Amino acid sequence: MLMVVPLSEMGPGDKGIVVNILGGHNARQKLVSMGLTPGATIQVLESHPMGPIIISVGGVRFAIGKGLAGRVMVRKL
Amino acid sequence: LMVVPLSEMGPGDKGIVVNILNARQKLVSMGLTPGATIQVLESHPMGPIIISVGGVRFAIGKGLAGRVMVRKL
Amino acid sequence: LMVVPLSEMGPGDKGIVVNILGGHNARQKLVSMGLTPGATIQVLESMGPIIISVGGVRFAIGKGLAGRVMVRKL
Amino acid sequence: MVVPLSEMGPGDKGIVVNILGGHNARQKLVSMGLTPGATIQVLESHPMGPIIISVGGVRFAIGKGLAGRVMVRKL
Amino acid sequence: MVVPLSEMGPGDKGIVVNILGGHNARQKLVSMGLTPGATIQVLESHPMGPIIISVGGVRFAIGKGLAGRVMVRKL
Amino acid sequence: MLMVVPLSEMGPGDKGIVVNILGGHNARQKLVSMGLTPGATIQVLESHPMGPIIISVGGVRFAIGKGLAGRVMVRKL
Amino acid sequence: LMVVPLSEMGPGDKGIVVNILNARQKLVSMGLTPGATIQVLESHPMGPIIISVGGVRFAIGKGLAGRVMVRKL
Amino acid sequence: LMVVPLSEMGPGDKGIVVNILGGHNARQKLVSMGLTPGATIQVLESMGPIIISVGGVRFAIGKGLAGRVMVRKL
Repeated sequence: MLMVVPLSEMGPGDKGIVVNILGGHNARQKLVSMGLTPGATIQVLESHPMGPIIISVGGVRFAIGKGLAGRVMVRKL
Repeated sequence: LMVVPLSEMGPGDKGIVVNILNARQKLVSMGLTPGATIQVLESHPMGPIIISVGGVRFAIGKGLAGRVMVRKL
Repeated sequence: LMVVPLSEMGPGDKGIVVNILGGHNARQKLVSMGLTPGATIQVLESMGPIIISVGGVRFAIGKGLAGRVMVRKL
Repeated sequence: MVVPLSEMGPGDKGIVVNILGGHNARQKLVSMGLTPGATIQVLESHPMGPIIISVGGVRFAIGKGLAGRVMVRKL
Repeated sequence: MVVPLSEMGPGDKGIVVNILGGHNARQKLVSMGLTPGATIQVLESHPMGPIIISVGGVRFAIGKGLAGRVMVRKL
Repeated sequence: MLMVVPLSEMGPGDKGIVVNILGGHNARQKLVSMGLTPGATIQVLESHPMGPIIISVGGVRFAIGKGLAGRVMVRKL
Repeated sequence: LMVVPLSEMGPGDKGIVVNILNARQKLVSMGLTPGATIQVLESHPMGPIIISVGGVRFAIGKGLAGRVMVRKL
Repeated sequence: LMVVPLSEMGPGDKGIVVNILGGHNARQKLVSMGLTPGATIQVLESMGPIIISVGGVRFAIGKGLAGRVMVRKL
């Protein structure tokens, strides 16, 4: 079982590779500015019920909302 | 209620500023301080985000907006 | 436990903005210092203006304009 | 007669007597000549800003928030 | 077949494999999607720059110097 | 004897108040951006033959060339 | 020869970059690194300063230029 | 004690740019990495590009383009 899950479902300590961004144009532009494009590696640093999620991409930290994070499909490493 | 960065909110969305993650004065002077009520009027994905705080309209860059954590109503 | 105008608050007093008096021009002037309903404000000092801190940022405000800010003291 | 620069109107003149804020604020303000002892005249000011000022004969636009960091003795 | 992004021509595609520089450089570059594993296509590039690139379908203009910090495996 | 001298002639440790900027328009605009306008206080922090001079104005440090510094007339404190 | 900040040099002036007093990459990529020869073509008091380094023309902001120490020839 | 193209320099080598070969386009390409006559350059490492440091800033340069930079080794 390969684990392919939305970034919104990943928890502190998880790492993975982005495989797909859901939602075309506006979504891609909102996400690419946090380095979230296919092939980038993400580590989840912190998360709560209610968001936000704190991630690290290429050594840079970002906060992302659970909603937008649902559009990022990640294969866990 | 979800907490999201201001840059991710849509037009029409309202929220309460929770916290800011140097541009501090700049942010405070657009009303963006913990407890304030904001409404997003326009987001470009893109940027700037156009918001209203306390009935006053401001345009904020997407980079800066990404550091404002907002409790979405 | 009172709501008072910011103009009446003393050094060290902390409170929550609950009401801005006096129209769009007043609101436009005050939001430059973070003063909108819900914001937390501390008076640091009061012949001169009041020195306040909002969101960790220090500003000077005249007693005239500060009289338009209703604040619930904490 | 000490006022925040942000509340000075068109035509008002004064001397800067105090700057609030850290190094960051002082650096921004000194780029517009705003340091203790400098003379400032407000040229145009509306609710929303920017304020148009003149310092040492040079014109600058200052935002209303940043102007709220500057205390001036009115002349 | 590893090249600096700054030397890639119009039409060249590749995968970012390394970013040079400190936190500052990484932050600027991640704002344009440039992180290890990302796919980049150069759209226009002249001596002087900026280079026009596309990452994840989004277009960006990158300066020639900053592009010299990005190593890409050409495809 | 009141000491009124160009900033170019002042040495590390000197403090004074700017009294006059020589040269009208272009000079004033170049200098006001370092806080050098009449009434500002300057401290000289470092100087050499050949420049530059390092000053502090309102707690902010600037380097100025000896040539431009010749246009700043200062009353020593 | 005098050492002056680049922002203070006039059109026609040439110099050698001595040293820089974060924008480091930005500066290096306009050729502004110790030992380079620069010519000032235009200064606005004002800004930007227009320079030539190694035969290539750049415009640099007055703030940034004020941190480049140049040995004036 | 030689002048060599940057393309021939090894890890740790330091030198002074003395000549750029190949016209305005070459010069325009190289100045983006600080490479103009007089600049000091260090080679950090050489299937891939050369990694250099100029003015404390790290860049990658292809051996093709690096062949146009004449450098007096220190």
